[PDB]
Amino acid sequence: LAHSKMVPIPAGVFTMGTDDPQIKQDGEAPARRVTIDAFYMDAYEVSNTEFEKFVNSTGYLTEAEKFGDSFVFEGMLAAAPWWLPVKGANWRHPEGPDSTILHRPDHPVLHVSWNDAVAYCTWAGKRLPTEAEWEYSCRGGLHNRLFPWGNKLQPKGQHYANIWQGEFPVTNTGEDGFQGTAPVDAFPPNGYGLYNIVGNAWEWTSDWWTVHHSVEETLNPKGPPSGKDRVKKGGSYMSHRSYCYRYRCAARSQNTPDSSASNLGFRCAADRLP
Ligand SMILES: *[C@@H]1O[C@H](CO)[C@@H](O[C@@H]2O[C@H](CO)[C@@H](O)[C@H](O)[C@H]2NC(C)=O)[C@H](O)[C@H]1NC(C)=O
Ligand SMILES: [Ca+2]
Ligand SMILES: [Ca+2]
Repeated sequence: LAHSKMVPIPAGVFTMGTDDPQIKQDGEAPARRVTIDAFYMDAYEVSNTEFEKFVNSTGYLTEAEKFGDSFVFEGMLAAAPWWLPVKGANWRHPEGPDSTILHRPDHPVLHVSWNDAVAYCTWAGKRLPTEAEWEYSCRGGLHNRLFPWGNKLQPKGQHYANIWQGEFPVTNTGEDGFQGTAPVDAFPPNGYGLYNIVGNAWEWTSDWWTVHHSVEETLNPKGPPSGKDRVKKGGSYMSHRSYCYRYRCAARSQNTPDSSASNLGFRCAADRLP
């Protein structure tokens, strides 16, 4: 196991967003050409084991631990009836006080806020990726595709990501092999060697959230200078075509920085190898 390895993301230009937005409210449009300098990205979502090394080293108490609760999806026991703020739900206790991470050391860390994610990444000699870096990397060297691997959800009849199958939220069939999270090294890599960049856990980025984008070409953009929500990307094991069609690289959503949930995690990036 080497679940803190990073891969080199090459310098390049890419089309961020899409002129065929599927969730227009989220500012997926307009497509815009963005130049990204070479940098490093974590191959994997940060896992429970890796986060635990952080907490062991620093003594860090996460915001959900300090608040005393976090959001859990009802199906595994609000912004929807199926989101419940559960007392004692946190990264070590992902469905509440009588759940554990002991049997899932290699799954992505959950119930970490934007601040928690910044603390970890900076501890690791790293940082969060910008939205642009995140999306460029998600796209894995392909131009204007829906998904990291292309435009078919199940290429060659194979599942390529951990999302929802069945009738959301009543029934998750587990067709893809996982109802909740999967190990961070599950499913094929994209063309840059990244795992689970769509699906599994949502992923925090550094950017403040806006839905207002210029078509202007930009270089290593950092997003808007102010805001109230930070940008998350890539969707989760809860995502489905019918309600949360956000397991696309162009997709995007947001939460306040002190937010945490049973489907939200992160990975880090770095300018140089730490
Ligand atoms: C985080 O630190 C804990 C506490 O030391 C580690 O768990 C203990 O590790 C020692 C030394 O290997 C074992 O002998 C004990 O049996 C462990 N205690 C428990 C509670 O099981 C743990 O390994 C550390 N985690 C990481 C990811 O490094
Ligand atoms: Ca699944
Ligand atoms: Ca993910």
